[PDB]
Amino acid sequence: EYPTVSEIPVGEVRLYQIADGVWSHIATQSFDGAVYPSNGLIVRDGDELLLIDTAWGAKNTAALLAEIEKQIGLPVTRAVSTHFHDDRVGGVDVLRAAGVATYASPSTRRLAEVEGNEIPTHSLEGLSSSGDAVRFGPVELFYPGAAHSTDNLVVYVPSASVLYGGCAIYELSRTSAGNVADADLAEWPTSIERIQQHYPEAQFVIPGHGLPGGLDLLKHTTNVVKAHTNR
Ligand SMILES: [Cl-]
Ligand SMILES: [Cl-]
Ligand SMILES: [Mg+2]
Ligand code: NA
Ligand SMILES: [Zn+2]
Ligand SMILES: [Zn+2]
Ligand SMILES: [Zn+2]
Repeated sequence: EYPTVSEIPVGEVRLYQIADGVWSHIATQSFDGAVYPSNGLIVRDGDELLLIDTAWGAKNTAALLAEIEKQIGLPVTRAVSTHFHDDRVGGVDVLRAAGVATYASPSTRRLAEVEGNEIPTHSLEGLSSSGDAVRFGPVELFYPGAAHSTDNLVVYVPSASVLYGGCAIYELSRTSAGNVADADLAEWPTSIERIQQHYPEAQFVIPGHGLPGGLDLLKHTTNVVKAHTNR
């Protein structure tokens, strides 16, 4: 039932329930002359919701908020962006206008400002060194080291054993690298090793784009990154 790129018109947002109190959000966007899906996460936080990542653009993110109200009916009170690119922060202004408290690490906020992307309001402390983890409501935020970007965070939901990798983890159907312009290709395998060592109990793994899977997505991503490094 997990929605794919061909089953989501650009501008629409679909939700998928992964576990009790954990959903992914799926949207699509035109980029480089193709259409790509993108995932984020929604995690129940008592009687509120924590959002992980925008829906890749202002229009998509407004649709995301509407779909959350229609399907779930709890308020989104906080959001975390897992790196500085537009598929993670594009729509932060919509969230802020809607009363959501937006968060990112200091490194993400700075990179967003340099790039000209939207800047989350609040800073997340305790994530400046590889291997750092902090609890943030019902999730753990982990900085594995540089990978897809130098600032990329991953998110673990302890109660549901859900690991959200963002753009640092590839879906299985992606067998060649994605956007690596800002990547640290040399460190990416080591950063994945840190994720594996820190979250070996994860049951569901959600990539930044495409279908969820298990922990096999981690080794798959290393294989693809290494192949790109050698090409
Ligand atoms: Cl705020
Ligand atoms: Cl606040
Ligand atoms: Mg930082
Ligand atoms: Na970008
Ligand atoms: Zn990115
Ligand atoms: Zn605030
Ligand atoms: Zn991406």
